[PDB]
Amino acid sequence: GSKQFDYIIIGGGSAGAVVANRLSEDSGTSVLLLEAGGSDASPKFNWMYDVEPDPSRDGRVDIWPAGKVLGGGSMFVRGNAWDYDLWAQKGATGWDYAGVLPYFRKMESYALNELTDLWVKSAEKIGIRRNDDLNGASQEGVGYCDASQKDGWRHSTAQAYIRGIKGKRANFTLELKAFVERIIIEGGRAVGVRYSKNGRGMEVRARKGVVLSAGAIASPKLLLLSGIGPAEELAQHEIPMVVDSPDVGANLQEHPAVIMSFHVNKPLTTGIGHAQALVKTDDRYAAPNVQLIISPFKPSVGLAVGLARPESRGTVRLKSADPKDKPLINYPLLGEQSEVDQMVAGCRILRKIAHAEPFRDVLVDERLPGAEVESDAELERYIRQFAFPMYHVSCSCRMGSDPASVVDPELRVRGVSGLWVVDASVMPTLPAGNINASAIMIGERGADLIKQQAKTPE
Ligand SMILES: Cc1cc2nc3c(=O)[nH]c(=O)nc-3n(C[C@H](O)[C@H](O)[C@H](O)COP(=O)(O)OP(=O)(O)OC[C@H]3O[C@@H](n4cnc5c(N)ncnc54)[C@H](O)[C@@H]3O)c2cc1C
Repeated sequence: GSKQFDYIIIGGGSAGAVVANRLSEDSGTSVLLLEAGGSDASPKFNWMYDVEPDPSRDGRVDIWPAGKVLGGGSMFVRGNAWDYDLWAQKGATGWDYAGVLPYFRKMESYALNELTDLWVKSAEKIGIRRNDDLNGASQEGVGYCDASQKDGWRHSTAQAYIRGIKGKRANFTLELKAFVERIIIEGGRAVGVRYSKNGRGMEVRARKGVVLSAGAIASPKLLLLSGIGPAEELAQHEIPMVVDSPDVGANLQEHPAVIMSFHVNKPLTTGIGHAQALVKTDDRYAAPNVQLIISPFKPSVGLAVGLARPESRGTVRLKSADPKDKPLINYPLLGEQSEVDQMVAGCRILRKIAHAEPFRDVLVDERLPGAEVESDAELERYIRQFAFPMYHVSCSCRMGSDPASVVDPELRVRGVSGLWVVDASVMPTLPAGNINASAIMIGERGADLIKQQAKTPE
């Protein structure tokens, strides 16, 4: 621990790069950023986290990619106010829509066709209202993704936050290929970090504290390895318990989606195309529950049915006490029958749209699901077999006001001083969209919160 910094930030992804940039704005604040990856898929720049067999999909085992690269890789932020107001309703005081909107604006400050038209026209004919200003800060209805909306902003990538400081700020230091193994906690306070680099074990110290920005998979894992988590989990791996925190690694959420495809005469994995439709499958829903997307590039058109807000929940646990082991991840992509019902209902809407004029006037044949797949049970079969995750993993280190939450609304880990979690893991619920922008926004507001806490004693 010969080296001492004011703050140590674990993880240089979307949120962590923002925190590093913003906290080092103060000349007298030294900042160290530790990133397991390098600068500038494959194991070199992808974690390739294995997921346990999924009973909702006959034990199917998926591989979740996650950025292992400074900043990231693989824009516009149409804030859905229902999602952030839901956060505040679940205890994230100050993180309501009115609370995050200034930080989406700060992000904007920092940043300094015929087939799609045909699809949107067909949606309107079937009765899907066109999205416009009267909707407010919802994207309910059908609209074009590549457009500027009154409820949307512009933002930058995390690589823009790092480019402005790397080798330019004396109070900022960066260690790549640094695999953080444990947070060091002494006297109820996070005082440093142990990591390995180049085959050697290192330790470094923090004067003011540690910021855990490792993302929704690695952050809960790091908390567990540091003794912060459910007592049952910690004892099993004989990790001394520092904080009994019941929800570390709980509340894991991901977006499921499935592709429909049609040939015509005249990717979608992450869920952005030329046009989208946030629609309600029933009127019993308070917010649009299904997202329909079209990204039209023998020749075919690609459509997607995504579930805006998952009902299933997963877990992140340890495989062992060995820090280099990957986490144990459980997530039933379709664990609730209603999730399938909504996605089947989504598939039927996409059919109505394609069969309605004028898009029907360019239709040829349904290609991927199959025209013969018509019964609810036949569509459920197709969904269970071809559904996929959109890589929007979040919510594993829930912020809230209840004493069971992992962090309070100021992002402090309950039970420990000088320790924050600032990344997508703190989300109480997965928003319907703009995940990466939401994570950047969390870094923006989290940096302000940490700066505020530094003005006053803990
Ligand atoms: C392949 C892919 C494509 C995506 N596409 C989209 C898209 O089109 N649109 C969208 O809105 N969202 C997309 N997302 C989601 C978005 O990238 C994430 O929601 C967002 O990056 C989360 O930010 P984060 O800071 O929480 O975590 P991350 O961005 O994952 O940052 C965490 C960082 O911590 C590092 N780290 C982890 N463990 C350690 C450790 N032990 N020691 C040191 N460093 C460590 C990781 O290497 C990483 O750099 C995509 C995600 C993936 C994986």
